[PDB]
Amino acid sequence: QDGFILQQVKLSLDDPDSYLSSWNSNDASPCRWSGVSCAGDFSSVTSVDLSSANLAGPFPSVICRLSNLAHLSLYNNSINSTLPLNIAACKSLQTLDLSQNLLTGELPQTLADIPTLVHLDLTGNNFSGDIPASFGKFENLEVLSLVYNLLDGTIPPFLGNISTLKMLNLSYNPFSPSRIPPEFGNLTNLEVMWLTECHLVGQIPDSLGQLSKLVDLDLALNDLVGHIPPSLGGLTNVVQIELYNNSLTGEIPPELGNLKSLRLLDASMNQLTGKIPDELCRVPLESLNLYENNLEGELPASIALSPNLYEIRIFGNRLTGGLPKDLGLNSPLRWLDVSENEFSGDLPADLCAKGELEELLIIHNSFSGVIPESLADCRSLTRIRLAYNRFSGSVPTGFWGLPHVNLLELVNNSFSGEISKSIGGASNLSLLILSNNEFTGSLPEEIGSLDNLNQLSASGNKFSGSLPDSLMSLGELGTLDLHGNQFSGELTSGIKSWKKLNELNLADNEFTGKIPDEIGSLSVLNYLDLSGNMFSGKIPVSLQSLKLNQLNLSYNRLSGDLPPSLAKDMYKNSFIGNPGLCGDIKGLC
Ligand SMILES: *[C@@H]1O[C@H](CO[C@@H]2O[C@@H](C)[C@@H](O)[C@@H](O)[C@@H]2O)[C@@H](O[C@@H]2O[C@H](CO)[C@@H](O)[C@H](O)[C@H]2NC(C)=O)[C@H](O[C@@H]2O[C@@H](C)[C@@H](O)[C@@H](O)[C@@H]2O)[C@H]1NC(C)=O
Ligand SMILES: *[C@@H]1O[C@H](CO)[C@@H](O[C@@H]2O[C@H](CO)[C@@H](O[C@@H]3O[C@H](CO)[C@@H](O)[C@H](O)[C@@H]3O)[C@H](O)[C@H]2NC(C)=O)[C@H](O)[C@H]1NC(C)=O
Ligand SMILES: *[C@@H]1O[C@H](CO)[C@@H](O[C@@H]2O[C@H](CO)[C@@H](O)[C@H](O)[C@H]2NC(C)=O)[C@H](O[C@@H]2O[C@@H](C)[C@@H](O)[C@@H](O)[C@@H]2O)[C@H]1NC(C)=O
Ligand SMILES: *[C@@H]1O[C@H](CO)[C@@H](O[C@@H]2O[C@H](CO)[C@@H](O)[C@H](O)[C@H]2NC(C)=O)[C@H](O)[C@H]1NC(C)=O
Ligand SMILES: *[C@@H]1O[C@H](CO)[C@@H](O[C@@H]2O[C@H](CO)[C@@H](O)[C@H](O)[C@H]2NC(C)=O)[C@H](O)[C@H]1NC(C)=O
Ligand SMILES: *[C@@H]1O[C@H](CO)[C@@H](O[C@@H]2O[C@H](CO)[C@@H](O)[C@H](O)[C@H]2NC(C)=O)[C@H](O)[C@H]1NC(C)=O
Ligand SMILES: *[C@@H]1O[C@H](CO)[C@@H](O[C@@H]2O[C@H](CO)[C@@H](O)[C@H](O)[C@H]2NC(C)=O)[C@H](O)[C@H]1NC(C)=O
Ligand SMILES: *[C@@H]1O[C@H](CO)[C@@H](O)[C@H](O)[C@H]1NC(C)=O
Ligand SMILES: *[C@@H]1O[C@H](CO)[C@@H](O)[C@H](O)[C@H]1NC(C)=O
Ligand SMILES: *[C@@H]1O[C@H](CO)[C@@H](O)[C@H](O)[C@H]1NC(C)=O
Repeated sequence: QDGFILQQVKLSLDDPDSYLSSWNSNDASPCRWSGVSCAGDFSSVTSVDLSSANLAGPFPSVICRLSNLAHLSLYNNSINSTLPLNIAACKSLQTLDLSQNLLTGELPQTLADIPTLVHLDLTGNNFSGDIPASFGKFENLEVLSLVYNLLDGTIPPFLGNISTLKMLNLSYNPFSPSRIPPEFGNLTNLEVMWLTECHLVGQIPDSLGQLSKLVDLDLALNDLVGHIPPSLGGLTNVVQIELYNNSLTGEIPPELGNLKSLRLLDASMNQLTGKIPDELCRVPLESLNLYENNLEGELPASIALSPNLYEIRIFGNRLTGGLPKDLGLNSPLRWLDVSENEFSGDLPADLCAKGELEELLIIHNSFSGVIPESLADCRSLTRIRLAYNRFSGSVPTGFWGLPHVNLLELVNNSFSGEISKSIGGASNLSLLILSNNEFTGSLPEEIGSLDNLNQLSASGNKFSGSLPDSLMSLGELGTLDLHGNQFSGELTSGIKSWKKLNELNLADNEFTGKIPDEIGSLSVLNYLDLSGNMFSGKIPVSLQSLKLNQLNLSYNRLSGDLPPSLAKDMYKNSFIGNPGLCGDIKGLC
C-alpha cells in the first residue's frame, strides 16, 4: 500500500526536474525510490526526504496514509497553498520539515494533535494570523520553528506550557507588539530562545533567569526597555546572549560574571550606562560587543586574560583610560573596534601576537605614542583606522607594505617621516588616507605599483618633490588629493592614464609648467582644484569638454583666452589671482 500511496503523492505534485522518475509502480517495494527510506521486516516507509527537488503544488496530504511515516522533509521546494488540517493523519510523525516553501494561510491547529511530533520546522513560509491555542498542548514537541513567516498575532503565553520544548524559534515575524510572557521562564528544558525581530515590547522578565539549561538567549532587534535583569546570572549553561538593537537602559549586571559558559555577549545599540563589570571581563569570552551605548569608565584588564577572545567592538561609548597592556597576548584577537571613545595612552605592544588581527579600528580617541613595531609583522591585517588620535613618530617600514591591507587611514595624527618604498608590497591597498599629519619626503615610485589603489588622500602634510612618473600607472584611481603640501615639478601627458579619476586636488602646492591638454581625456572627472600653484600657459581647451561640479585654477600664472563654456560670471572665482586671465570675464580683475 506504501507504494500506491507514494504514487498518489507523485500524481499530486509538479516534478519539472523528474526527481520522481524512480517512483515506478512495477517495483515490488518503494524503498529504493528517490527520497524514500524503509525500516523493519515489513519494508514500511518510515522517512520521506524530497528536500531541494524543485517540487511544486499543494502539500500532498495523502502521504499521511503511510502508517509508519516518522520523518517528512519537503525543505526548499515550491510547495504552496495552505497546510491542510488533515496533517493530523500523520500520527506517527516525529520530525516535520516544510521550511523554505510557499505555504500560506493560518497554521493548522491539528499540528498539536500529533502526539509523536518532536521537531516542527515551518521556517521561510508565508503563514499568517494567530499561533493556535492548540500549540500550548503539544505532548512531546522539543523544537518549534516558525522563523521568517508572516505571523501577525501577539506572542502567546501558552507556548510556555510546552514542558518538553528545547528550542523556541519565532524570529523574523511581523507579530503584533507583544511582551515576552513571564510564563516562558517555566520552559525548564529550553536551550534556545530565538525572538530576534519579533516586535517585542516592555521589559525582559526576571523569570528568564530560571532557564538553567538555556544555551542561547536572543532578544535582539526589538523595542525592549528597562534593565538587563540581574536574575540572568541564573543562566548556568548560557553561551550566547544577544540583546543588541533594543532600548535597554541601566548598568550591565555584575551577575553576568557568574555565567561560566558565556562566550558571546552582544548588547550593542542600547542606552546602557555605567561601567563594564570586571566580573563579566573575568569570564573567558570569545566576543564582547557593547558598541553604541552610553557606557563610561575603564575597560577592565581582565578581558585580556581570555584565551578565546577574537572580537571586541565597544565603539561609540565614553570609555576612558588605556587599553589592557596584555590585550592580544593570550587571545586570537581578529576584530578590535574601540572607536569614538575617550581612550588614551600607547596602543598595547602585542595586539597581533597570535597573528590573526584583521581589523584595527580606534578612530576618534586620544591614543598617543608610536605605532607598535610588532604590527609591522601583522600580515593578517585587512583594515587599519588609527585616524583622529594623538599618534606620533614614523610609520614602521613593515606597516606600509602589509599584503592584505585594503584600507590604511592615519588621518588627523602627528605622524612624521616618509612613505617607505615597502608600500609596493601593499598589493591589496584600495584606500590610502594620510591627510592632516607631518609626513615629509617624496611619494615613492613604488606607489605606482599599487594597481588596485582607488583613493590617495595625503592633504595637509609636508610632502615635497616632483610626483613619481609611476603615478600614471594608477588606472583604478578615483580620488587624488595632495592639497596643502610642498609638491613641485610639472604634470605630464601620463595623467591621461587616470581614466576613472573623479577628483584631482593639487591645490596649495609649488607645481609649475602648463596644465596638460590630456586633462580633457579624464571623462569622469567632476572635481578639479589646481589653485595656489605656479601653473603657467593657456588653460587647456579640452577642460570645456569635462563636466565639473567644482573647478579652481585660481592663484596661478595662467594666461590667454578661456573656452566659451568656462567664460561665465559663475566661473570668475575659479580664475581669480591670474594676471594673464584678466579680461577673459567681466569683473575678474
Ligand atoms: C501552486 O503551484 C502550482 C504549480 O505551479 C508551478 O509552481 C509554481 C510555484 C509556479 O512556479 C508556477 O509557475 C508553476 O507552474 C500552480 O499551478 C499552475 O499554475 C500555473 C500558472 O501560475 C499554470 O501555468 C499551470 O498550468 C498550473 N498547473 C496546475 C497543475 O494547476 C498553482 O496555481 C494556481 O492555480 C492555477 C490553476 C492558476 O489559476 C494560478 O493563477 C494559481 O496561482 C499554485 N497555487 C497558488 C495558490 O499559488
Ligand atoms: C533554532 O534556532 C537556533 C538558533 O539560531 C538554531 O541553532 C543553531 O543552528 C545553526 C545552524 O545549524 C548553528 O550554526 C553553525 O555552527 C556550526 C558549527 O557548530 C557550523 O557548522 C555551521 O556552518 C553554522 O555556522 C548554530 O551553532 C546553532 N546554535 C545553537 C545555539 O544551537 C536551530 O537550528 C534552530 N532550529 C530550527 C529548526 O530552526
Ligand atoms: C511557573 O509554574 C509554577 C508552578 O505551576 C507557578 O507557581 C504557582 O503559581 C500558581 C498560580 O499562578 C499557583 O496556583 C501554584 O500553587 C504555584 N505553585 C508553586 C509551586 O509555587 C509559577 O507562577 C508564578 O509564581 C507564583 C508564586 C505567583 O507569583 C504567580 O503570579 C507567578 O506567575 C509559574 N511561573 C510563571 C511566570 O507563570
Ligand atoms: C534548494 O533547491 C534548489 C533545487 O535543487 C537548489 O538549486 C540549485 O543549486 C545547485 C547548486 O548551486 C545548482 O547546481 C542547480 O542547478 C540549482 N538548481 C535550480 C533548479 O535552481 C538550491 O541550491 C537549494 N538551496 C539550498 C539552500 O539548499
Ligand atoms: C498545557 O499542557 C498540558 C499538557 O500538554 C495540556 O493538557 C491536557 O489537555 C488536553 C486537551 O485539553 C488533554 O487532551 C490532555 O489529556 C491533557 N493532558 C494532561 C497531561 O493534563 C494543557 O491543556 C495545556 N494548557 C494550555 C493552556 O495550553
Ligand atoms: C583634523 O585636522 C585638521 C587640520 O589640523 C583640523 O582642521 C582645522 O581646524 C583648526 C583648529 O582646530 C584650524 O586652526 C585649521 O585652520 C583647520 N584646518 C583646515 C585645513 O581646515 C580638523 O579640525 C581636525 N578634525 C578633527 C575632528 O579633529
Ligand atoms: C579657489 O581657491 C581660492 C583660494 O583658496 C578661494 O579664495 C578665497 O575665497 C574664500 C571664500 O570666498 C575667501 O574666504 C578667501 O578669503 C579667498 N582667498 C583668497 C586668497 O583670495 C576661492 O574662493 C576658490 N574658488 C572656488 C570656486 O573654489
Ligand atoms: C509571501 O510574502 C512575501 C512578502 O509579503 C511576498 O513578496 C510573496 O509574494 C508572498 N508569496 C506568496 C506565495 O504568497
Ligand atoms: C537597528 O534597528 C533600527 C530600527 O530601530 C534599524 O533601522 C537599524 O538598521 C538596525 N541596525 C542594526 C545594525 O541592526
Ligand atoms: C583585500 O581586503 C579585503 C577586505 O577589505 C579582503 O576581503 C580580501 O580578501 C583581501 N584580498 C587580498 C588578496 O588580500
